[PDB]
Parts: sequence; structure tokens; C-alpha cells
Amino acid sequence: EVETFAFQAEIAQLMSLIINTFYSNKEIFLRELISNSSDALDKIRYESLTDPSKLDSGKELHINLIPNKQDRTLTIVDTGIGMTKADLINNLGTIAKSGTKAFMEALQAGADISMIGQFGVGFYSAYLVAEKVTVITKHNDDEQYAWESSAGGSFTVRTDTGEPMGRGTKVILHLKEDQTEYLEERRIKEIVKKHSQFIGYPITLFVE
Amino acid sequence: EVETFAFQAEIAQLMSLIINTFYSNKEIFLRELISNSSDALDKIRYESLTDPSKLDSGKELHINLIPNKQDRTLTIVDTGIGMTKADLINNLGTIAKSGTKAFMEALQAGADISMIGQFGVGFYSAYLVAEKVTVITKHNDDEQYAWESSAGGSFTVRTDTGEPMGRGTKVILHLKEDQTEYLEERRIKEIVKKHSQFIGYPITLFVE
Ligand SMILES: CCCc1nc2ccccc2c2nc(N)nn12
Ligand SMILES: CCCc1nc2ccccc2c2nc(N)nn12
Repeated sequence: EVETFAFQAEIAQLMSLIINTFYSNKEIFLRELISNSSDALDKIRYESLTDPSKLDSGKELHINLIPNKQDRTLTIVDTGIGMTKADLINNLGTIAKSGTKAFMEALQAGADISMIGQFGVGFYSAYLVAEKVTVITKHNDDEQYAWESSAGGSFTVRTDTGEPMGRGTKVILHLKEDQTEYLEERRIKEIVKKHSQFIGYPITLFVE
Repeated sequence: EVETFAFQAEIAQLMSLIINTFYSNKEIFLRELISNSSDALDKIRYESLTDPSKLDSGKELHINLIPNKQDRTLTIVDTGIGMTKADLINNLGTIAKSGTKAFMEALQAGADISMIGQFGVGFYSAYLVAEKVTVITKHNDDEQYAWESSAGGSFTVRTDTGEPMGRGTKVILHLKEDQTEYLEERRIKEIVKKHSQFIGYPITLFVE
């Protein structure tokens, strides 16, 4: 059973801005997603200090970047804390509401799209390069979910009956036709070195 | 009753590096503490979405910067999530252990002290300007604590029987004799504008 939801108006407006604005420095999407993964990993690590059973879903704390030319996807995988159904449907959108407003105000004040991460909505920079984003996530004490959106004001959530992940988040970027450079090893390696050099977790770039 | 603890060796080593290294761009301490406050405020806001009773200790989410020439202090106050006794004594030091190692490696690799925030140990940049740091903190379901350190490898924690805060953290910087510029309105305002322009909470700079 697939449920369809409308984004909050402000989020839909943000996504359209991201999709519509002429902005060539698209590569910043990768720094934002890795930064989200790092935050998610910081969260599970912190929580495991007071409750060590939280690592029973997996002890290794890392980030994998997986390009697939056959499927035209770049997947960012982490073993961070994961997201609950409420995160996916309600909670994150509520945080995203005030961030969006500030960001859209800052852009009019002369800021640029690369600063999106300072407003807590960097996940949406995925839409710089992806026609569709699929997010597979698994939080302790909740089921595994698949969230999906090709923008246009709506997203879906289903209970994921695919392959179990243990704990964490996979962001699958279905790349736009003209954005397949982000499937190239040299290109990803360049970007990670330029913007994500000091992340406190191993980042493995998979090869094809 | 005041308890005295030793920092972990790596943290003590970090503090000595911060205190000893010739480094003129000391003003970055303020961006790091405001960033910590913003993170703490993000935390309480997020948690209150699933448990609204968490805001019974105070709904207003903000940052105050309070200079006091008489006491030679600059205080950074937030109404974020606050810290537990275990945070103060154990948990934060455990996170700080891996961050320190990476940071001290990056510095040898050619990085500079301003990048300290990317390694999760930015709190310690307080020692660029402060001879002593006093932290008053109050987390829901725990008592109010005072943490204190003038470095030298040890810190203290006591149950705080001073004035109740409701919920959040006050970082009181007892400034070094030659660092009283950070008590000046123009100077603080300049620094906040330069480095903390897009924080998602009101930051009130108090006057004297
Ligand atoms: C968890 C932080 C990254 C993240 N992941 C998502 C996944 C699905 C839907 C929305 C989001 C989402 N909204 C915001 N503001 N951040 N965010
Ligand atoms: C809560 C994040 C800021 C913070 N506050 C403290 C207060 C007292 C002792 C240690 C810390 C501390 N250690 C680290 N790594 N961050 N941190």
C-alpha cells in the first residue's frame, strides 16, 4: 500500500525554486547529503553512549557512495540513526518550513543556492541533479520505509518490503539525463575532496 | 559538593594546543559557540514535535549574547536542550576523543584552527579568549549543573544551587586580560554579522 502526501506549500515552493533557478554550481548537492549522513551518524553514535543496544542493528558507522550507470543512479548510503514514519511525513517538513522561509528570504537578500545547508533544508538540493529521489530508511524500533518524490508538490511513503538494511538511510538519486557526470569516479572523487574532506566517518566511493 | 575530574588525555592535549599555538584569528570562538547553541536549539525543537511537554520548561528558542565589563565576562545563553550530568562528565568527552584526533591530524596536514568546528570540538575554541569557562546547563528531567575549567587537565562539576534557568545552556567566558575587545558592542556585532549571519534563531546582543 502506497500513501501519497502533499508537501507543505513552502517546501513545494522551495523545490520549484531549486528545479527552476538557473544555477550552474549543481555539485554542492553531494556535500549536503554527505553532511546529512554525518549528522545522522553523529546521532546514533551519541545515543548509543547511554543505550549500547542501539548498535544491535549494526556497529559500523560509515558512508558509501554508489554510482550505477545502468540504472542512472547515485546512491548515498549511511548507517546513521535512520528516520521514523513521522520524520518522513510530518516532523522533517515542520522543521523544513522555517528553514525554507529564511532561505528564500536570504536568496532575495543576495545569498546563493550553495548556502542552503545553513537553513537545514540541504536534502532538497538533491533536486539540482535528480529527476526523482528515492529514500530507503530504517530506524530502530520502526519498520523500513521507502519515501519517494519527483517533486510536483507530492511524495509517497510505503512500508518497504525490499531488502532489509539493518539501520540507516539510502538516498537514491535518479539523475536527470544531462547530469550523468555525477556517475563518474573522477568527478565524485573531485567533489568529495573539494567539499567533504573532513567528514568524521569513512566514505567509500564504489567503482563500476 | 564540587567533584573534580581529569579530561581525557586527548582533550587536555587539544586544550593545550589551543592555548599554546600562535594564532591571531581568535574571533572564531564566537561562531563556534553560537553554532553549538543553534544545534542545541534544533535538538529541543525536534524532540518537542513528538513530545510537546518538552517545552514546559520554556517555549522561546533564542540566543543571548551578554557582555559584562565589571566581571570581564562574555556569556552566550541559549534555551536549547541543555546537557545532562553524563553529557558533562562522559558522553561529550567520548565524542570529543575521535574529533580531537582527526583535528590534530588535519592541523599537521596543513589545516588551521578555524576549521575546529568540522571535527565537533568547537566548544574548546572558547580557550582562545577565555582563561576560565563556566557552563551552567539544565536539561529536562535532570538538575541544573555548573561545569567549570581553566584547562590544566581538569574540570569540575557541581549541582548548581544558583538562579534557576528553566532549560538550556549558559557558557560564561572569563576573558583573558588582553581579550577584552570581545566585550565591545561594535566588535561582537561585527563578528556575528561576519560569521553567524544565518542562524535560524533570534540572537540578541545585550548592551552595557
Ligand atoms: C534527515 C535530514 C535530511 C532530510 N531527509 C528527508 C527525507 C525525506 C523527506 C524529507 C527529508 C528532509 N527534510 C529536511 N528538512 N531534511 N530532510
Ligand atoms: C554540547 C556541545 C558543546 C560542548 N559543550 C561542553 C560543555 C562542557 C564540557 C564539554 C563540552 C563539549 N565537548 C564537546 N566536544 N562539545 N562540547
